[PDB]
Amino acid sequence: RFLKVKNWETDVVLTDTLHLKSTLETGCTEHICMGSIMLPVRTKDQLFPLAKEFLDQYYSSIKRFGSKAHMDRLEEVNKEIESTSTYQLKDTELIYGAKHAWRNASRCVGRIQWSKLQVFDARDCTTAHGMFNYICNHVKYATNKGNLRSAITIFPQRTDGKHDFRVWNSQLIRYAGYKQPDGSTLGDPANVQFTEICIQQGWKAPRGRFDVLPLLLQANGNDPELFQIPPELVLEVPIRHPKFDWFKDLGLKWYGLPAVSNMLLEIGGLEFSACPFSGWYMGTEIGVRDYCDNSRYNILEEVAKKMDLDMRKTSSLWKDQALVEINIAVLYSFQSDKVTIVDHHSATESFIKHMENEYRCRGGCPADWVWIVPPMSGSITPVFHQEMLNYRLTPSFEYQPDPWNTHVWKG
Amino acid sequence: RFLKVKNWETDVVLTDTLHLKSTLETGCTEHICMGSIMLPTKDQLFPLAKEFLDQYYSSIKRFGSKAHMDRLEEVNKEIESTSTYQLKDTELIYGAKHAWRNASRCVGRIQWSKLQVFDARDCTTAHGMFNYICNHVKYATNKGNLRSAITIFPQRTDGKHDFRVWNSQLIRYAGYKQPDGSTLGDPANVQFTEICIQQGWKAPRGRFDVLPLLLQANGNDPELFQIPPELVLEVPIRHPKFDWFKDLGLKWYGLPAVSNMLLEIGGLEFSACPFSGWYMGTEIGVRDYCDNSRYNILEEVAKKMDLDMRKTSSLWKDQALVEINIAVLYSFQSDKVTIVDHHSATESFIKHMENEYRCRGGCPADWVWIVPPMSGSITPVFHQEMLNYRLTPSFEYQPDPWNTHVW
Ligand code: HEM
Ligand code: HEM
Ligand SMILES: C[C@H](O)[C@H](O)[C@H]1CNc2nc(N)[nH]c(=O)c2N1
Ligand SMILES: C[C@H](O)[C@H](O)[C@H]1CNc2nc(N)[nH]c(=O)c2N1
Ligand SMILES: CCSCC(=N)NCCC[C@H](N)C(=O)O
Ligand SMILES: CCSCC(=N)NCCC[C@H](N)C(=O)O
Ligand SMILES: [Zn+2]
Repeated sequence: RFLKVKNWETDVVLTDTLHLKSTLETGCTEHICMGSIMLPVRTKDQLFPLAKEFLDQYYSSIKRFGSKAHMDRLEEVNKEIESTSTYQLKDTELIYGAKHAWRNASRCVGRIQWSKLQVFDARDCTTAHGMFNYICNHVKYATNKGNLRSAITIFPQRTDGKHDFRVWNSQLIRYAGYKQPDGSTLGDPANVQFTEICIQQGWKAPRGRFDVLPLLLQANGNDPELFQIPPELVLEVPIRHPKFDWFKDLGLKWYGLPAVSNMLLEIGGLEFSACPFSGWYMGTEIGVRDYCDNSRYNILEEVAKKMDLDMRKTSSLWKDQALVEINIAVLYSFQSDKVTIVDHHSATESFIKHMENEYRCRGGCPADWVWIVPPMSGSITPVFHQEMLNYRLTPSFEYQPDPWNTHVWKG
Repeated sequence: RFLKVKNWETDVVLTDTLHLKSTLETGCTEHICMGSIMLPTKDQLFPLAKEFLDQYYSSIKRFGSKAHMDRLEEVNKEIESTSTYQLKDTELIYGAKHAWRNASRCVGRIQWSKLQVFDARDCTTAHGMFNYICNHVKYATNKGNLRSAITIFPQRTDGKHDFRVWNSQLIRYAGYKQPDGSTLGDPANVQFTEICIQQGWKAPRGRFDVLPLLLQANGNDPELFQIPPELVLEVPIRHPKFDWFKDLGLKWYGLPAVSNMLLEIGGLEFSACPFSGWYMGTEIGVRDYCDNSRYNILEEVAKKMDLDMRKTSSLWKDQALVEINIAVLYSFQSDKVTIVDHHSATESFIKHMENEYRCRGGCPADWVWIVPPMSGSITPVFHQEMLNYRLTPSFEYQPDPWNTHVW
């Protein structure tokens, strides 16, 4: 069964066969589309199919499908699962697995880079302090003094679900949020809850607008422990505008390294509950969302005021006009400081290229339109005009519940 | 089976129960989401009639009444005897208002109940259609204080006597492929323009030529008519601060009136049912003016503003996009022709969503279409989960007639 996607700017038609390899559900039925819904212990029995399917993919990719080495590996895993109920990935399989989770991440616009990923095998890790050292090295390697490099650190897999490694931070580097007695928020409102947890655990909050949160690290199902990332390892960029000299006086800055730390990596049925990964920002992530969401730093008003726009009526498009200048500022700042960043024209154009290549070479590219289209200027980016097919391939990055909701406290 | 939608900006959660009354299929499976694809007999008719009339009689709070049973019987007798049935005026108006109500791709639905329905089921010729259409245009334009309307021509019979408006909108600009190699006018209309010329239209060959209507009655060959020029309200585009903007020579029409869709009410098919509301500014400024395959004017505007077009990262496209849109709104407001900006329209739709959740148990909405093509996340709909499903009565796409019509 062939499926066709069309681009309404170019009339290019592509044909998807890869969707035939999807197994996981989408959330949609023949009767309902949930395309815009944000979030729509395994047995021996269920594990070996998942192992076998993964190893078959791995062996095809290395052109060793059906080989003695492929067959031995299958039997070895079968027998490992039979006697221990789980199995260990070879290093080569882990790397391949992590690259594929990224390749399959349908909400990621940066996927052209999927093949260049530094994998840090942290499976020998046993303690939170151990995790801290791994994460510091990941932060330093990936930051590379502004010349950012994609990387992922993979801590030991779930066993019985009572021994999970988890990073409680949603990103390795993020700013504290503080709810005040008067209902206002200081810092990042997205991070108030986790900030509170950090404080409760013993962190001494500076209580400013850009405090880098401590890492809250859980090893082997134990209670989590706090660590300050060395500040000299935390690369930040002060935000200024090329023509507006008052912009710097807003006091904005941002960190250079986006590193998602709250997701679950699934490879061959095995579950890697701590697997922080990082790439580099697309400018709109900061300038549109983190700065201009009403539930984030919400700076549209202050900027518009400083620009002396007509704010009496929405139809003067003041919000839209402030928005462009803020994003120009973010891109200008990062580039002036030689910290990697990609604008949304460049990133979406790169993605279209990657996506076509993927159709030719792989028979598809699952893509979530709702997520891939940038949150400003949607239709002047080629992705807006691009029909996409969204479906679930393994290996994959999954969401998982926040740990404070599930963790069994040891004391 | 009962479904939650969350707003991620406000944390308000609504519970959808309306999707269980869902009839048509979506394109999506449990395996694959097609949310971003643009186009994903007597025994058939009687359930469809029953379903609609049950909902109608429920709406005037007379469900299961004698008058309800009587009508079901009447319609049933009529279908068995004539293979079809006719809607009472009341059922037609309610059907039209509700097709708009169910239009999951329309952000303007807070207005759904204020709709003028012109019953044109007594029309028999293309000339009649032309008269009805002019009258719709004039009524809806209303010297710029636009008013929503639909004109409804006779329903499909044996499918060989369809009424069709061949135009995609009542009012559109022509598109011409030139010897040069470029396109003059609106590239989206190039093919339909050729059909006008081949049918006999005398094209003025300009950038903003209003197309002639190509009207088909009773399955006959379509015929050409020019809308009286004095009935087509248009707006010259100027910017409140860039005096040079006028020199681009841009204009647009005030009346957006979609003419190529099919209205389905209670299993009956109204294949000619032009309907109109009024524009959201981004439709013209972002899509019509800046789409690469439309008038594609970003480069020229950016050139006049003296932006650095050396690199994508100066956001010169984005800067010019905002200005082009400020000019559209400003020009329409200055001429007192109804227009709505994307902030105001999306805010309205959110209020409408809440109304429909609390009074109906849901509101089908297509997020891909609802979120404006500019500044998406600074409009509240961007943050609003939406469930998309298909309810009837409905507006539906249908194949262009030049592929269907046997001359
Ligand atoms: C190298 C440059 C990269 C760029 C420019 C990029 C771009 C993006 C953007 C803009 C998002 C959406 C962020 C949001 O809206 O919150 C995203 C999401 C995502 N990316 Fe990337 N990405 C890059 C690298 C990576 C890497 C290295 C991985 C993993 C190895 C990855 C996997 C993912 C996943 C799983 C998501 C979904 C996150 C979520 O759903 O919250 N990306 N990407
Ligand atoms: C009164 C003010 C109205 C506003 C502000 C409005 C807004 C919109 C917008 C922005 C779209 C998307 C159009 C596009 O992107 O091409 C749309 C589509 C649509 N609207 Fe409206 N609309 C209005 C009136 C109406 C009326 C009167 C009807 C029916 C009687 C209607 C039914 C529809 C339908 C069926 C679509 C989908 C058309 C398509 O798929 O191309 N709307 N509307
Ligand atoms: C409700 C809606 O799905 C939600 O706002 C989504 C829309 N698109 C997005 N796209 C990106 N890249 N990131 C997001 O957080 C979201 N949020
Ligand atoms: C492929 C994609 O569905 C297509 O570009 C859609 C996206 N969203 C849209 N939204 C609206 N309102 N109108 C459109 O024409 C489109 N086009
Ligand atoms: C970690 C791989 S994906 C890299 C990326 N470009 N975005 C990650 C999310 C960042 C978030 N939107 C923020 O603005 O903090
Ligand atoms: C007719 C009911 S919906 C009214 C509307 N606001 N738009 C309809 C489509 C117009 C198109 N997007 C254009 O830019 O011409
Ligand atoms: Zn779907």
